[PDB]
Amino acid sequence: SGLVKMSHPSGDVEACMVQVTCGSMTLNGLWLDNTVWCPRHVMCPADQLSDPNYDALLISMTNHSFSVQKHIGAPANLRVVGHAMQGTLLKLTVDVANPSTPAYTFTTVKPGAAFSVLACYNGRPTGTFTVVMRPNYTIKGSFLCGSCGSVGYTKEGSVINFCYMHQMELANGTHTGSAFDGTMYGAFMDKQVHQVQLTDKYCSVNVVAWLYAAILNGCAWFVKPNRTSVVSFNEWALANQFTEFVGTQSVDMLAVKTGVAIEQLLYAIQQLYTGFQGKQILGSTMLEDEFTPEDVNMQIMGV
Amino acid sequence: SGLVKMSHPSGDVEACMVQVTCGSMTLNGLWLDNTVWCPRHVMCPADQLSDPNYDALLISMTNHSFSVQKHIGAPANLRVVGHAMQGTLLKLTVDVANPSTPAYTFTTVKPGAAFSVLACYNGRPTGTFTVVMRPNYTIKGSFLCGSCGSVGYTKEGSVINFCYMHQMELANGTHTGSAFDGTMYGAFMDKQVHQVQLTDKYCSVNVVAWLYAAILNGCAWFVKPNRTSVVSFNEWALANQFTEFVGTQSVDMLAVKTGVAIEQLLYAIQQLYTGFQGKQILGSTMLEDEFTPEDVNMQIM
Ligand SMILES: *[C@H](O)[C@H](C[C@@H]1CCNC1=O)NC(=O)[C@H](CC(C)C)NC(=O)OCc1ccccc1
Ligand SMILES: *[C@H](O)[C@H](C[C@@H]1CCNC1=O)NC(=O)[C@H](CC(C)C)NC(=O)OCc1ccccc1
Repeated sequence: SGLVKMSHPSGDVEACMVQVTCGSMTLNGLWLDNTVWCPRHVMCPADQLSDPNYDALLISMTNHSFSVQKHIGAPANLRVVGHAMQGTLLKLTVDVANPSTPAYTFTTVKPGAAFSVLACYNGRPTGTFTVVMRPNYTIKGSFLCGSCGSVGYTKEGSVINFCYMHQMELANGTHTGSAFDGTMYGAFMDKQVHQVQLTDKYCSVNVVAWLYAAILNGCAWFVKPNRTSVVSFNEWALANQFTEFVGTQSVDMLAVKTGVAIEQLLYAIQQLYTGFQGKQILGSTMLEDEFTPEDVNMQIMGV
Repeated sequence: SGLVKMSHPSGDVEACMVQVTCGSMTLNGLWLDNTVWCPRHVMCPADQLSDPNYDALLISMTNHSFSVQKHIGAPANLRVVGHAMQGTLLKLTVDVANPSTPAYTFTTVKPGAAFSVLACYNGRPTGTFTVVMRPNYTIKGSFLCGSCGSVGYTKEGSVINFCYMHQMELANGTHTGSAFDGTMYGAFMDKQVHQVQLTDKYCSVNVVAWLYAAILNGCAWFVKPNRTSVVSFNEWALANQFTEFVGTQSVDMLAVKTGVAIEQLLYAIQQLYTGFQGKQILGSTMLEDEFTPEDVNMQIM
């Protein structure tokens, strides 16, 4: 198929990762300009994680409660000169600006969108992978104890858009974190209690992109002349655990390159949801929603 | 499952990528110490990729025929002061040693084993992904025009083991390349003609690891008391498009943590191959061979 889970090269972000230690708890931080970001439950005692009072924990801290260390590249112990709490994140101001700060922005990812993750333990990057923000605001990641503060991002040009800081593993095997405005994705809360999670959905726009990728690879058995309008598909999706389809220029590019209209694939999805009739698509017998229209454009067509 | 396709952080390898131009052909090179490695077909004009005489092309090159440029980090134009051909690769000697040269070795990767790929264009890293070397010595990569010289590697502690330099896409969707001794993986030639692709097979050790990943996540409906010896399974495997199983300490670790014997999962594979009978394993109805015993051990400790 030529489609793989492709992450951004992680070098620019590796040079920003630090270890943050507060008392007995230790995890990862992101060092940008004079600021280090990390999850606020690094303040919390390991025997108080269900019902922490983060406001009281904050009050009890000083600048000297925080130990910030960079082990990668040029090592350094960074002097914390200020501390603040924003939602589920701390902002630690340090006396040294990171000389390796890339051009960056902060942004929020939406369901169906993909981003790269740099998994870190004790301030050391250990691996990278890409995930899709699920419609229930979890990601299907690979995170163990000590991974919090691991960072997710996309890149536009030379600009890194940080969009995720890892916080938590849910009862199923999935994961969630905060955007860098400090709000948790999907109104989970960063406390060690059992929380209900929304039910997931198929990302319709991503299924469509994937079927275009099959067509680009010559696999078009599911294509028929029949069509389903976007309006009627979206009414259909609400009754069948799919997100509503919202067209983008990226999808339009796939339609023009293949001669297959979006509505034909929308009709195809309604049929394929009932069953693949034995046959498979790109080696799969189920619908796949982990590739975006941008991924198909980049990887198959170099756009 | 806690299972994703995870590649190594790429920073160390990003600092070693360069762009190598010869004539009107451009692609990527790997700059280690004073050597720049790149695919020899940089010397070949595009109209002649079908049957290149690399002996003659190399003869007609001079040091000045090659331009090597570093775009990432501190940009630099390196003087080529020697050029040599080793199998399907060129080894260019440049006047200055890469000051970012990591600790490294060269190895060859075996079928079933996973490695990370740094995909590059014009010497600029653009993506990273992980692959398993298939039994027919292809990889299911994502490569376009201009990606040759992209590099595959594993990392042991602080040592990078370079094992793959990208060369070509085959008629099906797959890709192959060279080891750093210059030999192509699996009987291919760096000539643009259609060539015989051998048949792929399932990587049984990887199916075994995946079944252990399932057990670890409480999905053990397929486990029975029945056993198939490694010997009997391997005779069966040659008949059914499976690699022969060879145990390792990594698989043994999974057998011990779960208490389920390798020979139980081999019996399971034989039944599962005929069909899952509407059942599911970690969200699939076909066997999965893309995750190694090592992946399962590390990601699901
Ligand atoms: C935060 O560093 C970290 C993330 C977890 C660790 C296990 N896998 C992860 O992704 N650990 C936490 O314990 C997190 C912090 C709460 C105060 C929000 N809590 C959590 O993930 O609870 C679920 C859980 C913990 C340990 C194992 C399995 C699930
Ligand atoms: C080197 O840049 C290139 C990588 C190919 C380009 C398309 N996708 C790839 O992975 N390798 C070649 O172009 C290779 C050169 C031979 C002398 C080894 N030829 C090749 O791969 O032909 C197949 C092909 C070419 C162009 C598009 C699709 C398939």
